[PDB]
Amino acid sequence: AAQTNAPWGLARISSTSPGTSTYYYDESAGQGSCVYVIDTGIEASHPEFEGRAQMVKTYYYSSRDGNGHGTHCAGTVGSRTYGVAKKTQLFGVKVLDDNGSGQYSTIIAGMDFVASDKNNRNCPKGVVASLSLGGGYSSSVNSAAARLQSSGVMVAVAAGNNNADARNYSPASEPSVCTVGASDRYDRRSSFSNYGSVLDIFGPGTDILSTWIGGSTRSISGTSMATPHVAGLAAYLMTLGKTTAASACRYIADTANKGDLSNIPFGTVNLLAYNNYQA
Ligand SMILES: [Ca+2]
Ligand SMILES: [Ca+2]
Repeated sequence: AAQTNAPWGLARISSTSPGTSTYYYDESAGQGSCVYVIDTGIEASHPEFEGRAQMVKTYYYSSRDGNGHGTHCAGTVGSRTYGVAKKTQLFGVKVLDDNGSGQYSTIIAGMDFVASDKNNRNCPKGVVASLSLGGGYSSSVNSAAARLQSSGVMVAVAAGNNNADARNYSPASEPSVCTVGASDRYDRRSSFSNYGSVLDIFGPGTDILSTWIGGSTRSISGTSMATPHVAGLAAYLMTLGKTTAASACRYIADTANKGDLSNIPFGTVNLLAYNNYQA
């Protein structure tokens, strides 16, 4: 299948070179997989989700996304126009408030919730969790992320936006999950993107168009935007049977575009998410 005039990020992950505008993907499009978006919530009623999104848990007074951030990330995972895996099922877990903030205890609870809740869902092709959040180092947060991964969920987390080594941030610094840096449309490391040896992979993160609350769209930038590209790609590859939750991060790195990015510090991987599609 081919989506013409796609957002640049979608086009980039189906090409060996920058500057193309078509997103090429297999029609299966992540059908039968499930992705938990652990964030500010999801505006499930947005037409772009086509009924494939639902809120399953909130830690605040409402389950509504009053911020927009969660809806944007979910859109990059699996909206019709802006998503990587256009037929995946989306589950929202609201651990962040409408200002985009949350306590580590609540974030941990949200991760343990997903590890349990997945056992109650029909996700025959597998389960992914996308975490576009983080803060300073915390061994308890890292431990929660490791548990979620261990339970059989492909965990993707943002590297963070401090232009620093991700080793000092959580859950970014947990080695067992898939830590995602950001790049821009000219194959440069995004100027804000964290780096370091703990990074596994880069995805598009600068100027990413996706869904927003109030049934709208907007373009924003962050490692928050790169993470759902990788989460969506994992769901997509798991549906095709190419990999499993336990090894998807490794498989994505193995099959990535190598050496394409500029402004990568020595010791950081030069690997850009790529779906290897051939018609
Ligand atoms: Ca290339
Ligand atoms: Ca890792």
